[PDB]
Amino acid sequence: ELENIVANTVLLKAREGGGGNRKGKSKKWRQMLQFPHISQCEELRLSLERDYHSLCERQPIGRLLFREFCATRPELSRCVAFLDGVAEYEVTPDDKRKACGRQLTQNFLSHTGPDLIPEVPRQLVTNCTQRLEQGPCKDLFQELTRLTHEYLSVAPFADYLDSIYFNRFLQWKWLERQPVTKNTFRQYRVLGKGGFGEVCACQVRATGKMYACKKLEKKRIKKRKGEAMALNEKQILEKVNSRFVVSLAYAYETKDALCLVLTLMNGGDLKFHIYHMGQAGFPEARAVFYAAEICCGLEDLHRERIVYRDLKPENILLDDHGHIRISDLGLAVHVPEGQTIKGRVGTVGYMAPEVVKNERYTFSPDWWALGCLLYEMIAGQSPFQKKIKREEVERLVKEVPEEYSERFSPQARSLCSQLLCKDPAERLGCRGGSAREVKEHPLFKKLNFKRLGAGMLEPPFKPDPQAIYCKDVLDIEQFSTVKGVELEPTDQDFYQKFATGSVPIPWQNEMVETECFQELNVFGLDGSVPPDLDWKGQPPAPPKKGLLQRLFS
Ligand SMILES: NC(=O)c1cn([C@@H]2O[C@H](CO)[C@@H](O)[C@H]2O)c2ncnc(N)c12
Repeated sequence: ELENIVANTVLLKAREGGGGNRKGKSKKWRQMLQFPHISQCEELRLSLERDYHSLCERQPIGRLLFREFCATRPELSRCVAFLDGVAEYEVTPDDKRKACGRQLTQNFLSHTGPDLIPEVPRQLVTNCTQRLEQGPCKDLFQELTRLTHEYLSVAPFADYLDSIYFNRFLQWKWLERQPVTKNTFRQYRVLGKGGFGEVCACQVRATGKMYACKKLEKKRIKKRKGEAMALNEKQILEKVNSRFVVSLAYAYETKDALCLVLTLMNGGDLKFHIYHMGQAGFPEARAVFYAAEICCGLEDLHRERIVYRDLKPENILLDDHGHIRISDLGLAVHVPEGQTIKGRVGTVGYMAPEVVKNERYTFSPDWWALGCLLYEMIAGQSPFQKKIKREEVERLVKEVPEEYSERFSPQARSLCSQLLCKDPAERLGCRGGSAREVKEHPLFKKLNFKRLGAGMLEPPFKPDPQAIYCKDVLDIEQFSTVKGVELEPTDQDFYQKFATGSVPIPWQNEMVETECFQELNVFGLDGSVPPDLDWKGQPPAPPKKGLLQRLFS
């Protein structure tokens, strides 16, 4: 049991700060992130669609590079400042808002000073001054915002595309397109057993950022014919850019497995925190908070027409600051507009009635599971689970109503009840309010949801950073690595479909978070001090005074 203590101390060190000044970065990272030749970018230039929204808004490095570009020209720079102001303004609370709102009005709409855009209609200016002072609303400046973006997205965009800044962007992009492999990362101790493989911590060598690596063993996939499940979780996480769903940064392959590299949630899973963390369950305030986050998560997925179908403690995880994110989306699936889907899938205990009955549905099942979970967090026990068998529990779900203890408050009961209403058409969330009607339950008196979704609300429990919230290494399952299955050409075509490489938005973020972008992107400072002697070894006209003093006394 040296192995246990070893692996644990390693991981915690990586989580601490790698090896000194370089924050986990390999000593040869600059080499690893060496830009390519400009000629090496043309093929790529052509590939990239000229899309304002993609190149200047969605893609953080791309956005930075544009912003940086706009700094070179004051008429632009000031636009960017304006948009910045409004984005802040819109998230500034009621009492402080008008105070903040005037500063903008006075700065960017002074009728004596220079114009904001080349053609700003005067009538549109007077309206704001008026509309503001009486009732400062959230969509106050939408008129100007819209015009500003319409301005930038045409000429300044074109001018940028045709500037050095874009050449830089192309290079940055070239790097993200470079193939990802085993060798990109450092591996650490495993943190769990998935359906199809291990799930261990890991680190990007070049950048030192920590990720979780969900391994899916190539063989175990073919045996269980879970090709759909694997590609599905990928394609889904690839698309979802939610604050409450583990984001995917890389998809690659090895000899033995396909990997998904995912946000690393150091606070561990809610299953651990409910059971193996002192007395079972959480206080009300706490249980509620998570239910509210998990709710926002579901809102996020649903809004992208995705039903999750596997909410449960195992698959909710906690981050460094004690916030949560949904995970394991193998069972998730898209729900086309105006349609319904049937699929008897999930975990025994958390599948709602209509799923168990093998009926058609849209999003009902998730709101059920939120109920189950919100129950389980207060109660300290699954509402339908000592070992029991499958058929018994399903009966328990389909017919018997839930059984409460006295930990539940008055309103705490009603919510779980309404979520565990067995009639899906009458269930909370499914009546025709979506998340809104669940958010509006009085149990969430105290939480401003607008803020929670912006991650501005502090949770009631910050994890201990020095703690590792899961089992030790040898105290973990390991199913029979079954032989009797050869990998064949048909599988290679699929692996090609899966092993995409680095996910743009996350990847780009990684570089900015690890100061790799700033450190490497900038150009003109290093080795720029105009030199003491010209090429032929003679001083300039006139010579540098610091050399003369150094050459004599
Ligand atoms: N796929 C994932 O997102 C993760 C799975 N685990 C662990 O592996 C188990 C598999 O559900 C969980 O209970 C966690 O202990 C994780 N641990 C930390 N961060 C993550 N992103 C995951």
